[PDB]
Amino acid sequence: GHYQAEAALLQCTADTLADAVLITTAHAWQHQGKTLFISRKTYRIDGSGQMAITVDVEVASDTPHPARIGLNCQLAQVAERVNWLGLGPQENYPDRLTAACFDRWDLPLSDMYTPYVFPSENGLRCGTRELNYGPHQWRGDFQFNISRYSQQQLMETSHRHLLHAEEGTWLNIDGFHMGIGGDDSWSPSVSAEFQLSAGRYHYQLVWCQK
Amino acid sequence: VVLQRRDWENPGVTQLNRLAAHPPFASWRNSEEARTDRPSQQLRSLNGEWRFAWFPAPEAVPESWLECDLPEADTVVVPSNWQMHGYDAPIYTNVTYPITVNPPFVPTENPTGCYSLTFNVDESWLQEGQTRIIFDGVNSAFHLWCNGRWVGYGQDSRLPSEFDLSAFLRAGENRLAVMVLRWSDGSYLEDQDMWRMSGIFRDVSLLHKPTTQISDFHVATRFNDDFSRAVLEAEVQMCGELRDYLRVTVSLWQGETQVASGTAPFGGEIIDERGGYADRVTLRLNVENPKLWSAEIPNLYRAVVELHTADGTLIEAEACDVGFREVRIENGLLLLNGKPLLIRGVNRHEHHPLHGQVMDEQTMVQDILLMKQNNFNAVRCSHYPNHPLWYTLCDRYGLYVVDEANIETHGMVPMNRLTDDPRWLPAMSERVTRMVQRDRNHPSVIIWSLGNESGHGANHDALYRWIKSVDPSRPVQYEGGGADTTATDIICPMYARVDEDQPFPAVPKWSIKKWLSLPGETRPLILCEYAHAMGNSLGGFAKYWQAFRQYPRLQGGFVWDWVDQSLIKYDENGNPWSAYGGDFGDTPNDRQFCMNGLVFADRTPHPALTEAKHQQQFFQFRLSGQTIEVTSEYLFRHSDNELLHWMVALDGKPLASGEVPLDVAPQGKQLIELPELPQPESAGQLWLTVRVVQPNATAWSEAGHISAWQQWRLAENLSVTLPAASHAIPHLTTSEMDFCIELGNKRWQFNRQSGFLSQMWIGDKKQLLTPLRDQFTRAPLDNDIGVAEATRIDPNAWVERWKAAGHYQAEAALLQCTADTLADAVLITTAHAWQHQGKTLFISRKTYRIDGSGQMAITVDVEVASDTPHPARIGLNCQLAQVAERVNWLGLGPQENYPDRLTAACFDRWDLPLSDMYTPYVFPSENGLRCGTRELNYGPHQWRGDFQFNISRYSQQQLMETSHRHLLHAEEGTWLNIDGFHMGIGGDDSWSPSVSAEFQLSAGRYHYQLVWCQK
Ligand SMILES: CC(C)S[C@@H]1O[C@H](CO)[C@H](O)[C@H](O)[C@H]1O
Ligand SMILES: [Mg+2]
Ligand SMILES: [Mg+2]
Ligand code: NA
Ligand code: NA
Ligand code: NA
Ligand code: NA
Ligand code: NA
Repeated sequence: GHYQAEAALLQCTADTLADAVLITTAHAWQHQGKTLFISRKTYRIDGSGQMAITVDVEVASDTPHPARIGLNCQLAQVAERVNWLGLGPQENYPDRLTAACFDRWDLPLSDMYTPYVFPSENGLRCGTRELNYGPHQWRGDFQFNISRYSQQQLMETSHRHLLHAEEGTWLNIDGFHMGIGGDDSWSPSVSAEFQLSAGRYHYQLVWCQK
Repeated sequence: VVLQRRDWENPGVTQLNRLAAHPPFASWRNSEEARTDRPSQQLRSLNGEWRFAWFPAPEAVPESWLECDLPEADTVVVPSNWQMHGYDAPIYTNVTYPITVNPPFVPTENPTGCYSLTFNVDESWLQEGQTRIIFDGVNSAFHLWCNGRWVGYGQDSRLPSEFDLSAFLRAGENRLAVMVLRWSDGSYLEDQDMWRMSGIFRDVSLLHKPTTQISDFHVATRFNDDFSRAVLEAEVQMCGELRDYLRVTVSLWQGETQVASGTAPFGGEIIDERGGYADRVTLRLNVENPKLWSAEIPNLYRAVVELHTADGTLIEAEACDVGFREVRIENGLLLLNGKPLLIRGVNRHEHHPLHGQVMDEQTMVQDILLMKQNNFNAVRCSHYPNHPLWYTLCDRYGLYVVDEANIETHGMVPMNRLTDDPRWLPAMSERVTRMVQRDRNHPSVIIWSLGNESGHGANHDALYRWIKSVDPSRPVQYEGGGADTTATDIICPMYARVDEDQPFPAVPKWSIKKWLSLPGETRPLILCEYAHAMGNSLGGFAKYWQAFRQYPRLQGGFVWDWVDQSLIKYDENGNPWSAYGGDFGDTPNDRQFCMNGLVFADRTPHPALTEAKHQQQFFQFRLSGQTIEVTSEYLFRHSDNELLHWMVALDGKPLASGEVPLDVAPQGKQLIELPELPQPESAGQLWLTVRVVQPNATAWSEAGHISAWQQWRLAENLSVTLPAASHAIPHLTTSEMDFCIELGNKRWQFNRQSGFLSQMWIGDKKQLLTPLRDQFTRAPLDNDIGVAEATRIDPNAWVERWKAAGHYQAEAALLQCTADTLADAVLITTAHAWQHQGKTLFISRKTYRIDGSGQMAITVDVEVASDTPHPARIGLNCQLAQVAERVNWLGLGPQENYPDRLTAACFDRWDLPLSDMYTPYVFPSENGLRCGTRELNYGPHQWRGDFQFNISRYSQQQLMETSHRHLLHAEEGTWLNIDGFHMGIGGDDSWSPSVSAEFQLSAGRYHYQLVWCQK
């Protein structure tokens, strides 16, 4: 039920600190009475206008290891360039990132999408410490992809020529992403060390305007 | 003559007047006594009280000593090492010879043990036949006199030296004088890594043989292809007068049942142009469906060899245990009885903390039972032939033995300097040939070894071929000169790693997986030494066993080693303590390197022994749905003394359990389907534990013995229910110097200058003696330390890297300390930098959240500079004010376990006395860690999270600063170390870094969270 699991809110609080506002949230994803994941977050917005997002995820040990532990949203902005400090410039995944180099990369948005004839998850860049898109900046240690196509649309389209640019830009920022495998393509081929099996995951992001 | 000839400085003289070597003799004059292996009237022990005087050199020994007792002599027990009686110092050196390397010469100051015995001989022994004396082991060389008359001389410390005393003895009282030299030319071939001791350290005996006698016998067993048929072949040689009426009968018995018998007169088949052996005969006995010998089922027959006359008068009988087994290498695999072995082996030195190198039956039995109880099936005699009883015990209890010649020349430069030299071939040959002649009839002996750490020389090639020629029944191995030379049937490296190459010049240690498939290589690979168990070690032991099971030609190895070579010393209070190298004034020495055991010298297990047991299990398990698949790794036996216990528990709370009989054929499978388990009440992780239990007692185990176990995570129910909101609210009291939190009778004190929680109160009582601070270091384990390189200690060693980077000196700089009041909690936020000479090593960022329920949630985020050596641990430490009797935890246990040594540990609720949370390694270090811990309880405290911890009355600082465990003193309160992350311990070897990459703390950023609360 990973594709059908609905978020259930367990907690949502706001606190005022000496120099910041703190939002604390907790969610559970369930399918047929079974809790798959729990997500606990704090958002800390300070006087510099930077939102520090802290995320702790619990994954039920008996659920199939998830494909990613991350956040997504559709941004209103469509900018021409994507600029990042991390592994690049080409698409790279946790078990396919040896060729990528850590540096400052700057590409047109279209280059952040790989036009696989059969549409799928694509365009990820790993080991990224800073992402810049339009007025936004994200900082941390994450994996991301950025395109005009939702995961939902990539999931529902059989050929690439049938894809349509959606309004704005879909951003996927992952603390963790599962390997892609490929030893063969007719059985599970992602090696144990590239499966998301730790049970407890932690990542932190900073969202700001620069 | 004796002082003039200096036979102890001449490698061409290894003995004088010594009798030929042979299998164990008892010279029974009764066949039934021979059959039942009862005592023989013709084999007397001379062990007991002897007279002894120590001298600094053989020149200092008075001539009068030959004729009568020296008044200044003491009465001492023999067998003994004279170092153990305090006459001089035992010396611990590993590689470097304890004497100047100047072969064949030894120091002029050469400790000399003067032994003597006044003993009686029956007149009947002298009126007929031959009376010989047998010295099972004398270290290192000796001259022998009897009644003032010189008899002979002997070398090789580890094989019996026999002399004919018939012409020397008188009826009634006689006196032996034995002059034992500590050093001889023999010493150059005896450079094993062990205490250097000396004396008559094995049994002394008198054997009476008739004049017409069995002088040798060899027993071989050959089989057809399916082992349903065997021929036992016995070659028997006589000495004395040949007469036509002489006969030899060889009978074979299975218990009380005679299986076969054959009689012939003397006279062997034509051998060459000159005829055959008139003084030999070979008997061949047919055996249908023989019960085969193995370590799994040590089936033994008894062979009795009778020398007799035609009319039926017995002259004498000799005898041995026969094991019907075939050892062969075929298609690159070592086979026993047609089946590929998997050697679960250990190296074992003959060591006793009190008696030094003297062995006794009780100790030997204790060792074997402990070995078998821990899933060992094999032992290597490192690095010499053993006390003769060892092989009898291995025959009967079932262990595969590698018999090893007493030749080690480790300290030569280069290592093969003597073994490549034809002048040393004679001395070397005797150590090999006389071992084979003694031990060739033991079924437990399955492999011959040419010695240890003596490079590869042409003398090895000669002696390798000599063995293949005289005994085709057993493979020959030898590790020297690169582990895969022409002198070995088996690739037998020491401390070759699983996946990592160590490409040393000339003698590389390839990864074992890679070694097998090197171009042209076909041989089986069995490590003669691996998993160096020095102190807190056996990290990565699981990695060897995964490879052993996966690769057919990786057929296992021998752990280094069985037992810590510590010795007992006594202080002023007369209290015994465990001593290592240097502790006797011995210098140069190699300190604690004599202690590499899976057990302490008194045979108490180290925690690593349980990891060995688990990894060497003879049953493999898989879980699919509700089905458990049990695979037998036994080659010969069915599981006819086994049942499976299973148990399902929710975070330690038993929910369901049961037992199933195991009926698995060798190498076979059994499917066991678990019944539908009741639905669990609450949130938590269900855990399945299986154990294989032996209901019946055996020769080597007691009823209820657990031989195998495995665990799996079953279903997990994540807690979604919010905790009931506590009405109480904590108050923040701000000072210039302190942030203080109060909740009823509870106070938390945060020092605003240091940035740490400096104190906690429950009413009047202080909780802490030292503040709660980050810790990134550990008291170094032996594996962290390594060895001295030369001009300095090896800079590659972990401890050296940590010291150089300033890890042990790093001082916390406070970057931020702030307090905040929340809706229902107080939040303390801190940041620290650890710096050394301007360099920031670690940054720790923390939040402490204290809520109305009285719980403190600590969140720790650590940055580790990528260019600092990877830290030993990421955690917290403090000294608790309280000392409590019990320690209770939900996590991996019950024994000490580390990230690369935790497979043996089980997840459950464990409760131990506090003293059991400390491992008393003779050389103190970080110890007693337990991993995968979700909850820890100690007195009034409870910690929850996902952490590793140790808890003891010793600080890391004290452990780090103390050379010996007996010098440790319990500090006030209790030191607690709670780690989010702990580096592996390694141990593939203990003289270079050996922690695998996946167990190094190299991620750069680390997160962990704890909840501290009262219980
Ligand atoms: C220290 C190494 C260079 S030699 C190393 O020493 C060990 C110490 O227990 C063992 O004696 C090994 O057999 C030997 O190879
Ligand atoms: Mg000599
Ligand atoms: Mg050595
Ligand atoms: Na698709
Ligand atoms: Na194997
Ligand atoms: Na050693
Ligand atoms: Na059974
Ligand atoms: Na120490």
